Amino acid sequence: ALFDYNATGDTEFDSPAKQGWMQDNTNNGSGVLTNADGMPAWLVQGIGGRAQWTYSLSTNQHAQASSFGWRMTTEMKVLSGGMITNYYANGTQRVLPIISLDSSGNLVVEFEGQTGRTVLATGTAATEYHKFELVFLPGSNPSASFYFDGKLIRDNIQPTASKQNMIVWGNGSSNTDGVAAYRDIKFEIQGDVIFRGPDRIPSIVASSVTPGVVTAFAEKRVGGGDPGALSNTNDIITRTSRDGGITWDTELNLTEQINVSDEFDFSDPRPIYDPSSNTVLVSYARWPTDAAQNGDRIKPWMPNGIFYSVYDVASGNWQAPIDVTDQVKERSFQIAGWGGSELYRRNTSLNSQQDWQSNAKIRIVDGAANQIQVADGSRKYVVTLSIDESGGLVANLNGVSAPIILQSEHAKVHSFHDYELQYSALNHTTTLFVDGQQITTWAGEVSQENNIQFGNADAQIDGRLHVQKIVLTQQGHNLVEFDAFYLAQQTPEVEKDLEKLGWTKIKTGNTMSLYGNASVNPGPGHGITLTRQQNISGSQNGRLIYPAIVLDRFFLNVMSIYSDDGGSNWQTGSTLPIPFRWKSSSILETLEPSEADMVELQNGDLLLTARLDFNQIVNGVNYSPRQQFLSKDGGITWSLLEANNANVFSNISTGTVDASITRFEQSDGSHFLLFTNPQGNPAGTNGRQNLGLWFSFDEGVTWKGPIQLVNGASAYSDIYQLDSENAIVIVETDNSNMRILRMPITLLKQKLTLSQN
Ligand SMILES: [Ca+2]
Ligand SMILES: [Ca+2]
Repeated sequence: ALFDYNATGDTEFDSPAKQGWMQDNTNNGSGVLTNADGMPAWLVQGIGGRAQWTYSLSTNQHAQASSFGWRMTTEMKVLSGGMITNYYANGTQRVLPIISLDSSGNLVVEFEGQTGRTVLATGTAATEYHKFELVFLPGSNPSASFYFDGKLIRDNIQPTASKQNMIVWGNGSSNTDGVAAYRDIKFEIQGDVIFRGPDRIPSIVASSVTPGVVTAFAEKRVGGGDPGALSNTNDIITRTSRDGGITWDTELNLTEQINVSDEFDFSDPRPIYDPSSNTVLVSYARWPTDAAQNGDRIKPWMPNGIFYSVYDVASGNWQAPIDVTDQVKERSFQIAGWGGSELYRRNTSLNSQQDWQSNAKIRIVDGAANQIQVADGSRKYVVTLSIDESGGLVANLNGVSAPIILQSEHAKVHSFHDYELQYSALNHTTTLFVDGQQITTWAGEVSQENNIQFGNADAQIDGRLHVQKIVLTQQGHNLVEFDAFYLAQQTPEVEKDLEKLGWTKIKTGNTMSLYGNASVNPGPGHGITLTRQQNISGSQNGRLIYPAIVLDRFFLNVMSIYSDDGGSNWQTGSTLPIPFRWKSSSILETLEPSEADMVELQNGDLLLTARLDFNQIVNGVNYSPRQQFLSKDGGITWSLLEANNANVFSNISTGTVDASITRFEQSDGSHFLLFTNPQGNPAGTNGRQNLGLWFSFDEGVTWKGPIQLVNGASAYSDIYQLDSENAIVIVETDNSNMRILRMPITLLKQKLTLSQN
């Protein structure tokens, strides 16, 4: 909440007594509107009496002040004298900087109960107007810092005693003369609640093109609780604030339109701000009101999906939501030949002296020895697909010795591709066609196998493959035809068990195979738009991107869902590489990266923070409750940042929670990242208390100590640069209520950059 005064120029209303303040003078002590050379302001005249303006707050207001903090900002001109007292006080302590001119005319500072005197300016600057800032950070061991003109003067100001309770400005001594023109005075009590519990899961972003427009989101949870409860209906909500986050328009439910009968639950509003059209693009997930992610009760045949809504910042209108599940929710039969070998065979009766046609739509997620095999009694044709240590798709054909680069662009390296095999009886050979691309021709080994076969061969070679369709035709008739895409999405009634459908499952060691994708969830915070992709291979500038959560069936992981199209068309990248281990038969041990956030780094690389959801230790190697991953290709594939997990943040909370990360861009040119997360009430604990904020000046290699932002409940949070000096912050606190913080990153940064001895 704000409390200020300012020189409007007009008569009647430029009086602090108009702008809500109180008069508190003693004889001769006067005030008056001055406008020196067009400089409108309130002149305080503490000649032979005190002239000072007060303002009185409520108990709850001071509590809020103690919980989330405050900041005081004064733009004034000290004309003469001393005991210029601009400060705040609550019934038990105050912070009192005394602004005055020394016998030598220089403007100087001194703090109550604090040894030392500091010259602010000298010469004729000493009577110039200046910016004066008092900044208070809540803590068990609190403090405040004082800034003069964006520089930091004193820090660690220990609060002293009083029983005075109010905000005050002017000359506070009756016996000490002081004269000053105040062009502006601002008092801000931090966290105004914008969204109330049990609504949860906020995110936020700001316009850079229309300075001041901020857009916040959360989940309207009617009944409270995570999506999937028969006892709730969750929707998405927003609030915009055209003034930096001071006031906010009415709460808008973007979803009720979409969910007529409240048959669905929506979740995870992940918006992205797009500078070219100057729009917010929010993406969020839908689930049926009775099943979702939790307990993995969500099935590929329920209404899980992803939808977006576009907000026109220029005219403040919203466009009805658009569904894009199709483009981003894969439907396929999936085979994970990790620590196992899994194969599906269909015995066929192909007349090998006559022609035949083979078609399979396959996608290689990772590894090798995933393969397709046609055998017509006499001979065998085998295409072994595998991914390079360079991240390229390669093909080993049978009998052949030389592998064939199949794809270089990482994006194509992990996308679907129609592999065709054309058999010519005539000259007794076949040819390979990857999406119209005639590759090679060859005559595989001789056998007595009359087969159509696919899967992962070696039990000692890990690979994973996803099938969508398989067909085999001879002389104008389809012998075999399997469409995973179609069945995946079918209700249990529709028979999809390969075995029962005709195939022979052949598997050694442990594997896992499933139909389609159970659900996609965009994620908690905000998304970005990439701008440093020019020297990155195959990525582009203007890419809209965000790390979504995929639930295959049982295990959760994260992938990118992006748009090089500006947003009309969407893509999907590979999943995070996780270390796996079978503790026993049918007992798998891996991580499950969930709530995730990314920042585009200076060189173009992508930096991701992900929360580790069910089990964080694999092979005795502990993974904190959080891990970082890096992508050097625009978010197509990632690589784990070994030993870049929770521990990277001193004093972070050992609990598992959602955090946030962003880029902060200084007008002067410099930049860095801002990172939010709770700390726990005592030294790095498992508790959602005292949200902190780390920075990183070296591009996420390291981070610098958590500066505390809150004293109390701190949960999910999201941060985004408001303007050149500010970062607005949105968190969950008491009873999950979501509060707003307007941080001055430019000033706070300084509490970390100085070296003293
Ligand atoms: Ca529900
Ligand atoms: Ca987040």
